Amino acid sequence: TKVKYPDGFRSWYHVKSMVIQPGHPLENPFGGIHHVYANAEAIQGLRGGNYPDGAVLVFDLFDYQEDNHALVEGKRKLIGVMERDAKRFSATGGWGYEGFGEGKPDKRLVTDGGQGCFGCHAAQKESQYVFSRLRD
Amino acid sequence: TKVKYPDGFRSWYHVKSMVIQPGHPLENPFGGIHHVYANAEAIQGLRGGNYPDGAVLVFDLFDYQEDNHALVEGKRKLIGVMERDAKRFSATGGWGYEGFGEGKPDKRLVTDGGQGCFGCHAAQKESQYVFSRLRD
Ligand code: HEC
Ligand code: HEC
Ligand SMILES: [Zn+2]
Repeated sequence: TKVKYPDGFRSWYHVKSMVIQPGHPLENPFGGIHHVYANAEAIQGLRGGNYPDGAVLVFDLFDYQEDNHALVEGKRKLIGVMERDAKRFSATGGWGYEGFGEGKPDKRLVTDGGQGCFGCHAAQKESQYVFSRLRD
Repeated sequence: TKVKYPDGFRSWYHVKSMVIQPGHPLENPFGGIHHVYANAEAIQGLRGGNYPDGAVLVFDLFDYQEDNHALVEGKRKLIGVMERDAKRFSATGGWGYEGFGEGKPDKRLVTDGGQGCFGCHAAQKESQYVFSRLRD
């Protein structure tokens, strides 16, 4: 019933990035610069296949410092993790949702079995609960 | 003596990102959101190891759009490419410098043998002419 810490995700495919600045609706808790990573199984779904069990997507969130009109990556704030298991995570549409504070495996952030995460990602049911799109 | 287009670089290790906004000294021509990628040979050099011939670093530069206190990736502006060959690129410190407009292999940008690129990167001689640092 727990999402596994995605060891080695920094070596995975970089899907996209985005900056969430103060005033954004997602500033608490997702403000900063984030990078989306996908393991090989998640790439199958992002390409237009079905997401296989074992697909993992990671939302890697950094603080940033605005320094002379550059936004410079600071410390890692958290990672968000979506782990595909149609049976084990059936209550949240077949994705397990977890956060890790500072990307550390012992700093679990989700306290409601991922119902809040799922509530927002449910808007993307037609794209299998995933917002990010593959770009070249 | 030409730098090879770095085919498949989007599958490589994501080193770091930064956002360069108007007012920054580098806004022309490096304004936007950029992502740095490294092949396996360049990871050896970045890790504190030495850079083998065949190491490639890519500077992947996107225009960005402001969207309600988010900065969202737009069109690719260009890629910058550094290819390691201590002997073939000896005139520019053992790295070959090339730019590809919109990341297209047909739009090579560098006209002066990479002397302009090298003039800026030469400040980083002590880190083998590479600015980027590995992070977690
Ligand atoms: C809306 C109010 C959100 C809530 C609550 C959560 N997430 Fe989210 N997530 C959201 C958006 C708009 C995006 C896309 C960002 C982009 O760069 O386009 C995301 C993305 C993710 C990802 C990457 C995969 C994807 O769907 O694009 C993951 C792994 C992710 N989110 C996990 C996650 C977890 C674990 C949450 C509860 C702690 C969570 N999200 C809440 C919007 C929203
Ligand atoms: C100073 C005025 C620069 C000139 C001219 C060029 N580059 Fe550059 N480059 C610069 C900085 C400050 C950085 C680091 C950015 C960051 O996020 O930290 C870079 C980075 C690169 C990279 C990535 C590898 C590295 O050294 O970090 C590449 C592949 C790169 N630059 C290529 C490149 C080429 C091909 C240029 C001439 C067309 C060039 N750069 C000019 C600063 C400057
Ligand atoms: Zn506003």
